[PDB]
Amino acid sequence: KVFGRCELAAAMKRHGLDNYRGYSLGNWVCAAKFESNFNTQATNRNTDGSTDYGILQINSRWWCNDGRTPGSRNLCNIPCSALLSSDITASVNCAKKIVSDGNGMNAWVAWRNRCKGTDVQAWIRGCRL
Ligand SMILES: [Cl-]
Ligand SMILES: [Cl-]
Ligand SMILES: [Cl-]
Ligand SMILES: [Cl-]
Ligand SMILES: [Cl-]
Ligand SMILES: [Cl-]
Ligand SMILES: [Cl-]
Ligand SMILES: [Cl-]
Ligand SMILES: [Cl-]
Ligand code: NA
Ligand code: NA
Ligand code: NA
Repeated sequence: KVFGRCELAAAMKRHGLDNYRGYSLGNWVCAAKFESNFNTQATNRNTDGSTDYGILQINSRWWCNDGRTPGSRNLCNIPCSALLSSDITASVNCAKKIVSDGNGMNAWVAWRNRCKGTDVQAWIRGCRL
C-alpha cells in the first residue's frame, strides 16, 4: 500500500506515534517519506546482507527475522514480512522499540540526514488529525 501523506500521518497518530519518545508526528512522516516514499511494501538490501522492510525500513540485522541474515537478532519478535503489511501496526510497534533503544530516531539514517533539524511540521501541514 502506498499511503497518502496525511493518510499516513493519521494512521501513525492513531497507533500512538505522535510525540512518542518526544518525536512529533512530522518527524515520523518525514522519516517514512525518505525511507519508503510511503510504500508499505518497500524493501532494500544492505551491503552487509541484511534487508530493510516497510514504511520505516526496519532492518533485519536487529529487529525482525527474514531467515537470511546470519548472526542477526529479532528484537521485535516478528517476521520481517509482517513489516510489509498494508496495516502499519507491526511497523509502528517495532519502531517504538527501536526509538526507545538509546539513540532515538538516529537509528534511521535517512531521518538524521534528511529530517533532523528541519521544519518537519510541514509534513503534517493541512492534515485533518
Ligand atoms: Cl504497495
Ligand atoms: Cl508527499
Ligand atoms: Cl511536527
Ligand atoms: Cl529486496
Ligand atoms: Cl536480508
Ligand atoms: Cl517498516
Ligand atoms: Cl536470519
Ligand atoms: Cl532475538
Ligand atoms: Cl531522543
Ligand atoms: Na524527548
Ligand atoms: Na520491495
Ligand atoms: Na534478524
